[PDB]
Amino acid sequence: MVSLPRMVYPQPKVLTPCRKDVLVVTPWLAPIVWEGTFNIDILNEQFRLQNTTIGLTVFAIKKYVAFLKLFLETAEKHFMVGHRVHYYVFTDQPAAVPRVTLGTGRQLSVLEVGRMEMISDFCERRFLSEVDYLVAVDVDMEFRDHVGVEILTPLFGTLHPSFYGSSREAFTYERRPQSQAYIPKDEGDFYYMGAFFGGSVQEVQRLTRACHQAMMVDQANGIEAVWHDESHLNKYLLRHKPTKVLSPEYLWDQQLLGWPAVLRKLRFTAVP
Amino acid sequence: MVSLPRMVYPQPKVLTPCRKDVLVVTPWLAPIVWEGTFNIDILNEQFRLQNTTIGLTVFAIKKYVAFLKLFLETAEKHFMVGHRVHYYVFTDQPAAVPRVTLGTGRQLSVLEVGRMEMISDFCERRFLSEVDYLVAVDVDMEFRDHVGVEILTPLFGTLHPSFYGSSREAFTYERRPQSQAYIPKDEGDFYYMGAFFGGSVQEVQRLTRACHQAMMVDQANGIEAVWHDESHLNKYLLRHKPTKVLSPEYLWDQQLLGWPAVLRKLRFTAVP
Repeated sequence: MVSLPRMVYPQPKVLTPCRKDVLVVTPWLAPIVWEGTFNIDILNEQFRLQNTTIGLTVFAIKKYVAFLKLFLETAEKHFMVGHRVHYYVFTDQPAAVPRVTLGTGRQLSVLEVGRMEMISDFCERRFLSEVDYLVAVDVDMEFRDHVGVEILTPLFGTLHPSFYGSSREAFTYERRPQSQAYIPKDEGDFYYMGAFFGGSVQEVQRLTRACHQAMMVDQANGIEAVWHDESHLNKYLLRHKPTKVLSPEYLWDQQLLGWPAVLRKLRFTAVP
Repeated sequence: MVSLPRMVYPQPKVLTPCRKDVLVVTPWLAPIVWEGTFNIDILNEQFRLQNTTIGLTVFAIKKYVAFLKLFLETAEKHFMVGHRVHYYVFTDQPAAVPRVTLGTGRQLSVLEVGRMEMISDFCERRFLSEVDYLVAVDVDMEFRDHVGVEILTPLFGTLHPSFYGSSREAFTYERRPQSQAYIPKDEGDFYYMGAFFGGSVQEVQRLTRACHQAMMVDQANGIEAVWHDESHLNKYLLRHKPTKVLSPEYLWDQQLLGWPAVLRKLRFTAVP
């Protein structure tokens, strides 16, 4: 709504593509986010002028509480820096949550538990009032480079690092027709990983509510989808196309997959 | 909101870009629409499921009423075919509007006049109720190929065919600091043409209301911007970035500019 200020930056040239090596837009005209496709300064302005608050939801259960210190400390270094961030840590051990020092405008809530349910059901009203966007990630990860407002959009998925070069026949979708998550062999755009997705609060409540109900249906029929909540996420994102797709720069494992030349940055990676 | 049906189409491959010759995304992550970037079948489904109505506004004044027959007849062949379309023809000669036969779900209103004002002021309430998107074009044009729902977005501009290969210093922006349309030599992404823009009703009313007020201010100071309403449009789109940019496939003149290889389709062109 509100007008951008004067800014100086390099002229985008229509006859010089920045990336020639990768697909940067999906067939339904959603950006695929790769280094070199965005000007972070333009994007930071747009989102700052809107006073954007980003929620990051993370689950730290049993032994996984050991990963929170490095998770949060690297998040403070690299995640949405300059913007308002609210961390929601779902844990069974509230007293084992490390004391991490947070930048200004950043806050942390510890929520005790006894996942798709948790985001959609219990914390329905709360998320609606406190944040503009919600991002859900796994805790056994660390930020290594910039992850910012370029990712933000009504609904996004992230390309699974094992499958970005594969044919759809190789994707590990649910292949049993009796599951709600069933996808035939001739369907599918991408294989999305369940460890990094988000969007606006409304699109995430919708997504998690849909996956939760479909998992309940599978449960009544005594069937469990091959990759659990990831299988249902892939089904949802097939039928409701994400408005941005994150490249595997946003979800990598260097130990297992090295560092191919297509990745100019490794932003968010598995912990040894 | 509503779910897409099963569809069969070629798998988008992340490591095979479709266009390597042109920029297909802006630095603020808006698609630039070129042939080969979109799957029209996916897009037609998304927009049909929403029951989308598109308004096309056109001004046919004095001698320009001579262009309406070819304009409307080629529009019936190529513009948003399969979707609900409402033409609004603003004219000083209602009786000279040709009788053109329209496809099902398509309608035409003739509105008498004595442009940025007309779209923003008089027809404020009307457009809000009747259509989801509004597109404004010049009448001295004809459709030669597909122009469809790929263009639709909250706010779009179109690249001026004379300037898509130019540096920003060459753009014919308003350069006098006394004009509201003033853009310094080191600012500017693109030169947008005033003959083809649109978006959702709300974003267009906003845009035309802003340009109208800025033109009134220039008028009080006895200044008229070098390219009139186009100068102000460029200023608005500098400060409020469009969410899609149309390539010069959507606005060409073959007589003046030929047919370079970058253009795989000429969709909407000047009349000899």
